[PDB]
Amino acid sequence: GNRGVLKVYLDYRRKNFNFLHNSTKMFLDNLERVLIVTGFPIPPMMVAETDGPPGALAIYRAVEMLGGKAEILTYSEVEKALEPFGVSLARTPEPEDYSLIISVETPGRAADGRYYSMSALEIKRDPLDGIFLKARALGIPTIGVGDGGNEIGMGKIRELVVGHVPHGEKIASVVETDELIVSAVSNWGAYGLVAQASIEVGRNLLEGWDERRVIEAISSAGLIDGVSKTLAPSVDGIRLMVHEGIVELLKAVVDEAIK
Ligand SMILES: [Zn+2]
Ligand SMILES: [Zn+2]
Ligand SMILES: [Zn+2]
Ligand SMILES: [Zn+2]
Ligand SMILES: [Zn+2]
Ligand SMILES: [Zn+2]
Ligand SMILES: [Zn+2]
Ligand SMILES: [Zn+2]
Repeated sequence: GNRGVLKVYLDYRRKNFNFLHNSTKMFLDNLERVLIVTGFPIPPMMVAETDGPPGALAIYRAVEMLGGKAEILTYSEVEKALEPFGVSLARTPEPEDYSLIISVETPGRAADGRYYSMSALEIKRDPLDGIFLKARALGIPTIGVGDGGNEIGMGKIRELVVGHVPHGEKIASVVETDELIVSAVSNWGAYGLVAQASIEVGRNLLEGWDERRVIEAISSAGLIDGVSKTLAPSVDGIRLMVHEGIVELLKAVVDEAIK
């Protein structure tokens, strides 16, 4: 129940009614070698959180089911966490190397060049948005998912963030992405991408996704809850039940269309 981002969605979707469909389409048309990027350090521990990795993983799993290849660029602690899922890690990634670069909950620099958390605490850690500024310049397909306004891709709608989101002027990221997905919780944004791509392809790419398994797993591995900054199996302060609810609802929707 976060009011600012809810208002940014109404504004955004209102003028870009088809962002999810356009996003899903760019995705489906550039599967050859997809670089997926996640990991949001949380001040002051600067430890990544549970929002982002789950979604990146679902996209990765989906990219492979479709026949493409995916690698993940993220932080150390997330690699450990995502380790049980046998995910290919990116090694000295170069934009030129991919056909598409996605971002699920990743700090995007602000207008002042620095990085900030929803609480405007500066993030001090090596950035991961650079490759996006480069991807953009080269014209490589780029997609970004966020739920607050300080994530890579949110630069596409800074006016909206600055207007409805607390600390906006300072927090808002200037990094833009070709397509942008905004959702209450980024993971859910990635799941939407997968559900939309499922309807488009006629296969439910989300069938089998175990929300609970993944949250608990990565929470044990060390990834924290962004709001409680604790080690609870939750993402952005919402507990597993609601999250499973949304994933099960997305699955239902995918089927309804496919079948
Ligand atoms: Zn407005
Ligand atoms: Zn280059
Ligand atoms: Zn505040
Ligand atoms: Zn966020
Ligand atoms: Zn989040
Ligand atoms: Zn279509
Ligand atoms: Zn968060
Ligand atoms: Zn259920």
